[PDB]
Amino acid sequence: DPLLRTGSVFGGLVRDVRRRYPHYPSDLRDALHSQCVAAVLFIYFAALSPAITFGGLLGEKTEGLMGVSELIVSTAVLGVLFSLLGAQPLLVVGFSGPLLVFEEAFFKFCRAQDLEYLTGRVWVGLWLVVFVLALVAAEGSFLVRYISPFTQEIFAFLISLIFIYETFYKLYKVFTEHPLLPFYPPEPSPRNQPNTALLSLILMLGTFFIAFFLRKFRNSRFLGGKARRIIGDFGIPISILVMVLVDYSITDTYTQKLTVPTGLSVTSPDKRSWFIPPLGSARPFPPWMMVAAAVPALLVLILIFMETQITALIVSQKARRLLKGSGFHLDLLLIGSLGGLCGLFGLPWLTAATVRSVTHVNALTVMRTAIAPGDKPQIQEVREQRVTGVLIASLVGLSIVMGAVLRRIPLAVLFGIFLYMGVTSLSGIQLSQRLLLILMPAKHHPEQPYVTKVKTWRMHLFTCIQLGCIALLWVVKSTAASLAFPFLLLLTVPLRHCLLPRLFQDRELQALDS
Amino acid sequence: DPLLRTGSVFGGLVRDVRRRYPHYPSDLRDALHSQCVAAVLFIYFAALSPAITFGGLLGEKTEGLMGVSELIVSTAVLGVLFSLLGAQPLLVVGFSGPLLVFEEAFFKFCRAQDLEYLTGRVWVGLWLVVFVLALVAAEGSFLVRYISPFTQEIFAFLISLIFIYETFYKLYKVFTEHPLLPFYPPEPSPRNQPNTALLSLILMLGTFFIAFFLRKFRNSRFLGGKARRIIGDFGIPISILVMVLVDYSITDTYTQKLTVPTGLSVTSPDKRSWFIPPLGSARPFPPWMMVAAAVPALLVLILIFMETQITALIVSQKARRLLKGSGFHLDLLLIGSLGGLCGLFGLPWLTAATVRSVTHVNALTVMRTAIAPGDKPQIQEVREQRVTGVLIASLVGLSIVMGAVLRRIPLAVLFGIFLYMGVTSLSGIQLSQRLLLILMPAKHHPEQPYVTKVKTWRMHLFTCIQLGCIALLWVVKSTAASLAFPFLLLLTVPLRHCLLPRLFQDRELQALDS
Repeated sequence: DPLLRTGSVFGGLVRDVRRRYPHYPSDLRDALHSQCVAAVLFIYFAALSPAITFGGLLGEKTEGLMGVSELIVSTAVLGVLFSLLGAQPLLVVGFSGPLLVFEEAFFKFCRAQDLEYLTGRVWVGLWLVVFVLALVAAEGSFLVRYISPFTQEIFAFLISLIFIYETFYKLYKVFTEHPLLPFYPPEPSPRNQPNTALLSLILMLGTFFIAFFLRKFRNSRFLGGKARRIIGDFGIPISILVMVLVDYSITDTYTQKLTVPTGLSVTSPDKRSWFIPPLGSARPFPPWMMVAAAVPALLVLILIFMETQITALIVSQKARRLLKGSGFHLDLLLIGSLGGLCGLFGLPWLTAATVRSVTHVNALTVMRTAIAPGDKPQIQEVREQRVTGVLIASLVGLSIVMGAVLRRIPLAVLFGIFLYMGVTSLSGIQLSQRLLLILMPAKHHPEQPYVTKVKTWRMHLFTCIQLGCIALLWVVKSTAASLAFPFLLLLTVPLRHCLLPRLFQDRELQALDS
Repeated sequence: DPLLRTGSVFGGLVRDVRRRYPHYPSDLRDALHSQCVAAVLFIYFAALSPAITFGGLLGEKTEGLMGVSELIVSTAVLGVLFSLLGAQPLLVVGFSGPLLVFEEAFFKFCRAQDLEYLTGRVWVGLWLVVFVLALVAAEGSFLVRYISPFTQEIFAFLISLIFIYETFYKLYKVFTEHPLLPFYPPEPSPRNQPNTALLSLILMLGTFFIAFFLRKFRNSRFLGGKARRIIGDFGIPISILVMVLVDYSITDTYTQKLTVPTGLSVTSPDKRSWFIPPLGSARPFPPWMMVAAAVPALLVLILIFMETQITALIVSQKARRLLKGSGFHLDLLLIGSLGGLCGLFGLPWLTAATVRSVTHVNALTVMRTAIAPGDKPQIQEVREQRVTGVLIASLVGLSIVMGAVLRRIPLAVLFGIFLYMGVTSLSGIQLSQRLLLILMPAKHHPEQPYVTKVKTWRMHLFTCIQLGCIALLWVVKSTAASLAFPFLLLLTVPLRHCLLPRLFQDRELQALDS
């Protein structure tokens, strides 16, 4: 019962510490295996590229005040600290879309009022630190017990759908940069090149299909058990290596490659330094802004709390076989304090990444070798350790000095990898199966508890409601009112507790929503 | 059984006629279904393109004496006649590689000795007619009873392997014609074009994968039974239509398309006419060649007999549920007489086509709708009729006036179709399963009669022997001694009946070989 209220100050935190910290030698010792290396290699590429993409976007939005080097430094430091001191070291911290929305809105507001951007960020971070400390000291992390699987499925489905859409849009942009023309006259990024878009499509699809086939090969009957396990563990590194070698063989055509800034330097050395004075560098900071920086701190707190807590709820479900424990108090305090303190040095804030954390958990899941003939395998265990997170964060930080190796890797391979992650993440969602049940004939539905106890037309209404919520949230995100997306999602918690009982019966809701 | 020796002249022929001809109204009536249209559409493209390819090759080899129009006329006429009067109307007649080898060798010999090519062909055809009549009159089509599944499996495996290899070589030649260059300076088929090779690869792979996925969709669990069964039948027409539309959408890039000669005319109107005088046109034909034309007639007879009889043996196996009967005497007489008479008009000879006939049988197989959960579907029936063969032959003959529609179809779609046919044809061979059993561990082998009654190391020696025979036949075929290919295959019939019993026992041979 980690969500019970004790009535003492900092009670949940000491309970989490006493529950988790004794397992520390076990956490260090469980990492001696071959699956950990494959997980590290997969998640390193899964985590590095969004840093580069969002760093480029942030540098475009904030006129070079924050770029790629700042985001890389923040990701590395926060990831290392969270993995070392966290109660759930299987979570991956990183940047996200709502954070970018908040940063661009705050930059516009600061430029409108003739204020320094980084000083406002400093005071916002300090207010956020105060708010997180006050919330944790009041054991306020028990409200998570009101977050039903309704909102969890909605959140996971929306996030994975957006991930897949963005990957496809990135692929499409190549075809507009490099169109297929009749004549290519002979001649600062290259533009209007021949054989560039089609090769990119081929590389992306090849990587995706090789990874998917190698994943299917694990449950087959060919070869020995050990060879099957080893090949199944290393499917994605093998796909990446094969497609990179294939692309390297063709040396006549232009393809875009990974570019990482060289050296540990601030993006604009003339405009700013690594430390931001809290009282002002060029002008004195007005006290009224220092007082009034609380509202953006409240928005950031709501965003971070929602994302981190929903990710921790999804990751630690009972069907996923998590044993060492879960922390709903220590993780929030760690993330809030580190994010608030990051404002002093002009680094962006971070939160727990959902798809990356789910993929990290999946890459360490060990299934039963004694697969029943013609039956889906069941989860045997999950490897719990702290080495993988520290290694991934260290590699992300160290990528600055390894630009030479990273320069040989095309982006279409990573597009295929991201497609694989997005497609795989949607298979652990019950809404996915309840959506597949729409196509099957009414006599073909399986024996799940939501099938026997509910009529079909009363099971499809729940799915329609969830899909309507997902569509409305996507529409809200796409328009100019995206800054209110974290709030609207939290509005689906009253709906399941005040309105759904008025339509459904308690017995139906017990089986459908569980 | 139809393979017994009655002891009377023409006994087998009258037995075949009396067994098969009473079913004629049922043969005409069984064609009223939707599956027949899909089979016609698939096999029409499967049969038309080899006519064009071999017509081009023959026109190259024979210096324009025989080309594409002659091959099309021969295919149409012989197919219509065989389908109308045959005892096994599920066989498809057409040109093949050994026939091309024979024509090239005979042209070289006629050129060396200063003889007319077409008059020699005329006398060869007459001798072939005489030989076939003499062979059928002595009920000599009973030796087929000595052809064990050893030879049948070897033949089928070799033919399908060669088919797949030729498709891949065609794609490679497409790439070599249009290399990937850095600069494409603007300047008789087009050469050195941009975006042509990669688009061809994409079209081929897309067609193959769409067809394969739609074939898998048949045994699925979604939608109604009627929709599933309609979509499963029309998978290949749907693939072709989708990829043709996709290729038509892109109007910037060059792709090669189907080219069919216009009009019913001889390839070289100056050199020859439609009728070849048997006594000589420009010079008198020496009588010594008229006598000595028997040896090439013997070679052609051996080739046609071997190919047709092995194809009929493979098609009419007991596992395929053939009910209306089989023809081993009428088919040989029909093919031999028509081929021999074709020499008078300067048209090439024909034989039964193995992959095309197997594909034609597969396209008309109906499985049980009551598929057991997690079980292989069972063959319910095969639709026997004569309408499909007549329609396919008529369409092949009529493709001369339909060049406008045919000119909008790229060749990469057909490459994907041929890959699908070749891959599908190798799944009905027991050697394929016995070759897959090498990879599996010895404890996962199935309960087939060749697994329980034979030791594991004793059933791999049989597979190694068969594979060695296949490799030796391929090597012999590729070299300059290819004219001896039909003989060497017939040398595998003594091997099973004279040397194999000296190593294996009666029980092992009975279990391994049917």
